[PDB]
Amino acid sequence: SGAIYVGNYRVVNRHLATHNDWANLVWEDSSRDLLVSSTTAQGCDTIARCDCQTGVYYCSSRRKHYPVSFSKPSLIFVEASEYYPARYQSHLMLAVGHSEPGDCGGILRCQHGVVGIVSTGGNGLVGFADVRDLLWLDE
Ligand SMILES: Cn1ncc2ccc(CN3C[C@H](C(N)=O)CCC3=O)cc21
Ligand SMILES: [Zn+2]
Repeated sequence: SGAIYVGNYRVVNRHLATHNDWANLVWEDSSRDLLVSSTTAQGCDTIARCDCQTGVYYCSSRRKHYPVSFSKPSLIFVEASEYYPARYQSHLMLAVGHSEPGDCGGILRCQHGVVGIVSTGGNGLVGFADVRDLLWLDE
């Protein structure tokens, strides 16, 4: 689990969105595993606006943060789960590192701020849903 709080927005994995997230829906994209809902309180997370390929992510299944190199956001084939059939997930970045399904929502951050959240994995590769292109999160 995990979320990003910026301005009057909450960014979560679409497959983990609650009834309250769907009742206050701003934007969602099944192909990216992202959903953004509105909040009453102001969030103070900083979103990165960059092309970094190195950062640190939080892994809840290890209670640890790991430094990784990661690919640029791209269209990657993702195997079926209980939440989606097999499909291409867009704006996804991979890194060599540990993750389990319950790690979704862990934040990946670079020197400039929040880059994305854990969304996919397996075989020693962790995948992050990028949020750096969502320029509207900041206004
Ligand atoms: C984060 N992670 N680490 C290992 C692993 C193994 C399997 C999965 C399967 N999966 C992928 C889904 C998607 N984004 O298409 C989101 C929900 C989900 O359980 C995720 C995994
Ligand atoms: Zn950066």
